[PDB]
Amino acid sequence: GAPPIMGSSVYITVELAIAVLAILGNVLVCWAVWLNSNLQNVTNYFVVSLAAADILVGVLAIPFAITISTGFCAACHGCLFIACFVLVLAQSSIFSLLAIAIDRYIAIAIPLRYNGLVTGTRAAGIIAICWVLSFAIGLTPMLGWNNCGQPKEGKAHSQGCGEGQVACLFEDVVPMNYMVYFNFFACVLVPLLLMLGVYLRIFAAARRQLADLEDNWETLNDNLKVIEKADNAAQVKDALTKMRAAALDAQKMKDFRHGFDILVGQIDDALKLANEGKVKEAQAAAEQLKTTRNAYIQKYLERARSTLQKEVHAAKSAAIIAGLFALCWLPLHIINCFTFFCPDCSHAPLWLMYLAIVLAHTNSVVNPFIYAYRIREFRQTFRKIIRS
Ligand SMILES: CC(C)CCC[C@@H](C)[C@H]1CC[C@H]2[C@@H]3CC=C4C[C@@H](O)CC[C@]4(C)[C@H]3CC[C@]12C
Ligand SMILES: CC(C)CCC[C@@H](C)[C@H]1CC[C@H]2[C@@H]3CC=C4C[C@@H](O)CC[C@]4(C)[C@H]3CC[C@]12C
Ligand SMILES: CC(C)CCC[C@@H](C)[C@H]1CC[C@H]2[C@@H]3CC=C4C[C@@H](O)CC[C@]4(C)[C@H]3CC[C@]12C
Ligand SMILES: CCCCCCCC/C=C/CCCCCCCC(=O)OCC(O)CO
Ligand SMILES: CCCCCCCC/C=C\CCCCCCCC(=O)OCC(O)CO
Ligand SMILES: Cc1cc(-c2nnc(N)nc2-c2ccc(F)cc2)cc(Cl)n1
Ligand SMILES: CCCCCCCC/C=C\CCCCCCCC(=O)O
Ligand SMILES: CCCCCCCC/C=C\CCCCCCCC(=O)O
Ligand code: NA
Repeated sequence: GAPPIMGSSVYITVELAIAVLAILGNVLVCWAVWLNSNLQNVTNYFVVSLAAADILVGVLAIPFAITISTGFCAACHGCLFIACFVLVLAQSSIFSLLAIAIDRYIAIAIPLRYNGLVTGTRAAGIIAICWVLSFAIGLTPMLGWNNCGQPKEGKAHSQGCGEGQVACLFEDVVPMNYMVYFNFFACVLVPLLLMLGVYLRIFAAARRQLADLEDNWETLNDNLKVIEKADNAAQVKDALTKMRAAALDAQKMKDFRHGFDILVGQIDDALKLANEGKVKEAQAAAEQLKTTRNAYIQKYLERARSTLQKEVHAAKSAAIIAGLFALCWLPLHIINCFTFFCPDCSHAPLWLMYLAIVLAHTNSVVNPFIYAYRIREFRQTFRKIIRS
C-alpha cells in the first residue's frame, strides 16, 4: 500500500489546475457580457449564471473536494455541507441549461412575441428562483435525509475523531438512495431528457420553417410558368389566386414591405385583367412579377434563410454545452447506480472515483472555449479584453 499522500498529491494538483482554469475562463465570460452590449440579452444572462456556478466550482467546490479526500474529522452536519455544496452548483447549472434551451425554443417558435414575453427583468427573477431551488435541492440532505444518525464509529475512532465527529467522506454521510433516486433520476436525468425534447422541437421547428420558405418560393416560380403557358383567362386566374395567397403567407421592414406591396399589387393588376377575359394582357402583366421577384422577393428569401441558419447554429452551440455537461457528470452518476443497485459488485476503485470527480470538474473549464470557437461576438470580445 503506497503512501496515500502520493496519490493524493496527483489528484490535488490536478484539481487545483482545474480550479485556476475554471475561474479564469468563466470570469472572462462574465467580463465579456458586462462590457459588450451586443452580448447583453436574456440568453447570455443564463450563460452568466452558468459561468457563476463554474466560478464557484473553482473557488469553493474544488477546495471542498480536496478537503473531503483527506477524510478529516468533522461534525457530521459540517461534513454534510461541504459534501453537498457541489450538488447546489450542479443543480444550478442544470436549471440554467434548461432555461437556455427554452429561450431558444421561444425565439424560433414564436419570434414575433419573443421580446414581449422574454425580458431581462423576468430572466433575472427566474435566475434568482432557480438558485434558491438549487440550494433547496442540493442541501436536502441537511434537512434530515442523511446518515448522521448512524455514524461509522469504528472509522471515527481509528482516526481519533472527537465526540459527535465522523470521518468526513461523501458516501458515509450522503445517502445513496438520495443520490440515485432523488438527485440523479429526478433532478438530473429528467431535466436533461426534457432538454433533449426541447432541442428536438427546436431543430424540427427550424427544418419546417426552412421548408415553408422553399415551398413558397417554389409556388411562386411554378405558378409563373403556368400563367405563361395558359390558354384561357380562367387558368391565369387560378394560378394568380394561389400566388396572392402565397405572397401574403410569405409576407407574414420598409424595403421589405414595399417589395411585397409591389408584388401583391402586380398580382391584383393581372387578376383584374384575367377576370375581364383579357388573357394576353394578363400574361404580360404577370411577366412583370419576375422583375419584382429578382429585385425584392429573392433577397427576402435569402435573408430569411440566413437568419434561420444562424438560429440553428446558435441552438447547436447551446446543445453542445448541454451535451458536454451530461458527458462530464454521467460517469459519477453511473458509478453511484452500480454502488447502489449492485451490492454484490465490488465498489468502483478509488482511482476511478478520483477520475470521475476530475472529469465532472473539467466541465467548468470547457464552456468558455465553446463560446470562443462557436460565437463570433464572444471571441472578438475575448480578444479585446486580453489584448488591452
Ligand atoms: C462567503 C464564503 C467565502 C464563505 C465560505 C465559508 C465556508 C468555507 C465554511 C462555512 C461553513 C464551514 C463548515 C462548518 C462546519 C464544519 C464542521 C467542523 O467540524 C469542521 C469544518 C466545517 C466542515 C466547516 C468548513 C468550512 C465551511 C464550509
Ligand atoms: C458517459 C459515458 C462516458 C459512459 C460512461 C461509462 C462508465 C462510467 C462505466 C462503463 C463501465 C463501468 C464499470 C464496469 C464495471 C464495474 C465493476 C463494478 O464492480 C464496479 C463498477 C464498475 C467499475 C463500472 C463503473 C462505471 C463504468 C466505468
Ligand atoms: C442518460 C442515459 C445514458 C440514461 C442513463 C442510463 C443509466 C440509468 C443506466 C445505464 C447502465 C445501467 C446499469 C447497468 C448495469 C447494472 C448492473 C446491475 O447489477 C444493477 C443495475 C446497473 C447498475 C444499471 C443501473 C442503471 C444504469 C446506470
Ligand atoms: C440574481 C442573483 C441570484 C442570487 C440569489 C441567490 C440566493 C441563494 C440563497 C439561498 C438561501 C436559501 C437556501 C435554502 C435551502 C435550505 C437548506 C439549509 O440551508 O440548511 C443548512 C442548515 O442550517 C442545516 O444546519
Ligand atoms: C476570494 C474568494 C473567497 C474565498 C472562499 C473561501 C475558500 C475556502 C477554502 C477552503 C475550504 C476548506 C475548509 C475546510 C478545512 C477543514 C479542515 C479542518 O477543519 O480540520 C480541523 C479538524 O477538526 C479535523 O481534525
Ligand atoms: C466533493 C465531491 C464528491 C463527489 C462524489 N463522491 N462520491 C460519490 N459516491 N458520489 C459523488 C457525486 C456524484 C454525482 C454528483 F452530481 C455529485 C457528487 C463528486 C464531486 Cl464532483 N465532488
Ligand atoms: C480565490 C480564493 C480561493 C480559496 C483558496 C483555497 C485553496 C485551498 C485548497 C484546499 C484546502 C484543503 C484543506 C485540507 C484539509 C485538512 C487536511 C486534514 O485535516 O487532515
Ligand atoms: C426541494 C423542493 C422545492 C420545493 C418547491 C416549492 C416552493 C417553490 C414554489 C414555487 C416557486 C415559484 C416562484 C414564483 C414567484 C412569484 C413571482 C411573481 O410574483 O410574479
Ligand atoms: Na457547471
